[PDB]
Amino acid sequence: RGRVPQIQARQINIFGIVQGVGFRPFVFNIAQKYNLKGIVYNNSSGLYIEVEGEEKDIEAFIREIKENPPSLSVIDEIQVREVEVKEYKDFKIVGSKEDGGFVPVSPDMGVCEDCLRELKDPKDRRYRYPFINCTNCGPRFSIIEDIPYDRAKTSMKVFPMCEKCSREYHDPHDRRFHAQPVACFDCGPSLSFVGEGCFDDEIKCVAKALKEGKIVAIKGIGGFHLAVNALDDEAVATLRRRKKRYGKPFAVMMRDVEEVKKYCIVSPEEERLLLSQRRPIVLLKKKGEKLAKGIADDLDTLGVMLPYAPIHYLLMEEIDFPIVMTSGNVSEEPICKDNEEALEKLKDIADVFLLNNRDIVNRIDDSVTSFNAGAERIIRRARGYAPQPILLKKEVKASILAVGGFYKNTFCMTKGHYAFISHHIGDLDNEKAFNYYIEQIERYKKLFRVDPEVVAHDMHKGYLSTQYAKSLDLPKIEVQHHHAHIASCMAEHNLDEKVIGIAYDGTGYGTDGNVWGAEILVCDLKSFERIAHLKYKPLPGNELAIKKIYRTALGFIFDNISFYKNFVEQVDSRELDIILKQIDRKINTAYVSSMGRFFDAVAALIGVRKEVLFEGQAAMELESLMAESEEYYEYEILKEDRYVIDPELILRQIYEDYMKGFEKSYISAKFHNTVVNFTYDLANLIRKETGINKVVLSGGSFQNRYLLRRLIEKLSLSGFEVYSNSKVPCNDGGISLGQAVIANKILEGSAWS
Ligand SMILES: Nc1ncnc2c1ncn2[C@@H]1O[C@H](COP(=O)(O)CP(=O)(O)OP(=O)(O)O)[C@@H](O)[C@H]1O
Ligand SMILES: Nc1ncnc2c1ncn2[C@@H]1O[C@H](COP(=O)(O)CP(=O)(O)O)[C@@H](O)[C@H]1O
Ligand SMILES: [Fe+3]
Ligand SMILES: [Mg+2]
Ligand SMILES: [Zn+2]
Ligand SMILES: [Zn+2]
Repeated sequence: RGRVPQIQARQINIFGIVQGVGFRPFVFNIAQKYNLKGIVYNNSSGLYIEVEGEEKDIEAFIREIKENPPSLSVIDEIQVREVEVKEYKDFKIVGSKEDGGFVPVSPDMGVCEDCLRELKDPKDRRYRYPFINCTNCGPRFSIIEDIPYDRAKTSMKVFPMCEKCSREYHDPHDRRFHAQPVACFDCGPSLSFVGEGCFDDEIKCVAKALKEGKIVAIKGIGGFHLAVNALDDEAVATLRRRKKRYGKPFAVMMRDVEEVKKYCIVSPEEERLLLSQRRPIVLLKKKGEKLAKGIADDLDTLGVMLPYAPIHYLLMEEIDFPIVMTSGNVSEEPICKDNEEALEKLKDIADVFLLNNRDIVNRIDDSVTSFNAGAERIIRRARGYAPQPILLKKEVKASILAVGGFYKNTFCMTKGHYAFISHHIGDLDNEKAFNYYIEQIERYKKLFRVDPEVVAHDMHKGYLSTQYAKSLDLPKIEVQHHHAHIASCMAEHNLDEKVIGIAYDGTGYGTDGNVWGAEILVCDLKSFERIAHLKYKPLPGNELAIKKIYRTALGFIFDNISFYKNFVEQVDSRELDIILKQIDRKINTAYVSSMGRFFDAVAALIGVRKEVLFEGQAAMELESLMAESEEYYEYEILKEDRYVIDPELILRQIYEDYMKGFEKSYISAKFHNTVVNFTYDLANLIRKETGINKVVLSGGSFQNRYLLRRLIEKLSLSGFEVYSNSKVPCNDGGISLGQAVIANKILEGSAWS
């Protein structure tokens, strides 16, 4: 009697990052709330739900999912179907099913506020538990072997739950209800300290070593890192000597935003990036108090991160100083991920070790990011970001592997509407880096069920990535480097039309046998036209000039030597003769149009540096010292087949300023403004010719905050719609995404079968 129940059934599939986020317990709880019966389980394509009940209750259930999905979920699609009623008697979370699809994998996540409260609560049984996590935080990618996500397919598979954790797991009122990684002191991983004898707890042993000025190798989420007191001058010097990493700045971990603000300017948008559970290193302008010498000498920025694992919060209560965190490897080798590996490879580097017995399946570096010109500008996309895919507007024609470049390598694999760009792999410069690259390609193919049908690669035949591409038994598409930079940005912004592409970087292989890197293109995703570039200058020695930048300067001034007397006289007389003869005789000489080399020529000419320890160092120092000015240098654009600007004419005025006694800061500002001004002028010329109003800025020179912001502002004020990289780097870390979407566009055209 009364209202007759009307029972309906719906099948619901949810796609995206929808596993390892506590979606199963969430669904269970809202299904109970709305008196629905049925089942939920992880399948190979995401999340599968069957619910039966009143239509009104099903609708409210769906609305709850849409309105407040789990915190770590990144839902891309929800499918809802009417199905027949089975007369389920209850609602249950059931076993996972492998049905042959594929599903995205969550990045590793920083400790949530609930776990942090429990960690610091002396009455909680997880008080000071170094591996505390829950459905809303902790390692994911780093410990996942396979999908559908479940404890048995993670390195927690060798840590069976104790009776207490199992009770929590099976208790619908517990916040760890069906939490796949649930563990505790009794059943979970443990720390292991190796050094000298210490009778204190492991974290305290680490704190003491750090206070004594020693180097600690710490097993973290993505691999090992080496730490020292960032206020300790000699400790930092010792770390640099032992790692053999002498120039590149060190990132530092600080306890909280309050501490960071003592050393850095922190905007609200930068504060948001720091505090994100993604927990990257964020590049921040220095202000106020100073860290030790040898952290970031001659730069105006510091790379800062906050604690991201429970061990960091524990360590922070024991020390009163920020710490260097640099990856645990000898310079130029992949980050160590295994205990045995670390103890062997870091034996002459670290003084003591903080190990643990939770296997790292997939090693991954810290991410490096920033906020500039109204958006996040990522530099190194790794822990906390990768392996989250870039969303494509349309499903792909077929799966493509894009092999990436040489510097800062990533590869990218497409499937469905995702571009799975890999985490940062590193400079593909040696056998160890290459072996690691190769293994990551195999692991991403397995993890995401990708079987590449076509391989995309750079035109540069010397990249190990290119050699790898050619080694495969697949059709190949070659992609010009600068075209790929522009396409990487187009991909993020769903652009698929001809844009004005400003591709500024150090070196990319051009189609005319020369080095490119200061190019203006008109391109879409399937072609490019080169419209403008810098007048080619000889670069004697090729790889030698990368680090001996006075050689780059000599190349830029080769045909007007007598003008730069003071500079040329500083070069050793015999070496000078040889360099000039080599240029003249075309011995080991490349011809370059390059914003990176232009920057190096300026830095050398005004005596910033004559030699550099790492690629781009001189350009970073030049940017860091710049003054506040609107002044700039005269330039000339000559139009023949293409528009060309001669950088040497600008170098003449720079050297004139230098001889007169102008401050380096002022000269740098004038130089930066000149590049902005001529680039703007070229863009306007091109718009007048073509009607094109979209401008894309990419290539590693746009890591320069000033160039990027000023050009975006100036172009925007003149009506352009301006785009630059945000989710992937404008440096070579982003190249694989551009290669992927270019090759994909070609596949769907008439010029491919
Ligand atoms: N102030 C700053 N500005 C720009 N980049 C910074 C920075 N501080 C740190 N970084 C970057 O953050 C990254 C930290 O990584 P590390 O592990 O310390 C060295 P790496 O580049 O991976 O090579 P290596 O491990 O082979 O020596 C480096 O690329 C470094 O240049
Ligand atoms: N702050 C900066 N200002 C100006 N140029 C920079 C800055 N940082 C890096 N660059 C330039 O960008 C280059 C890196 O460009 P990428 O596109 O990553 C590598 P490639 O030049 O091989 O294509 C560096 O070698 C340097 O020449
Ligand atoms: Fe590049
Ligand atoms: Mg490193
Ligand atoms: Zn948590
Ligand atoms: Zn337990």
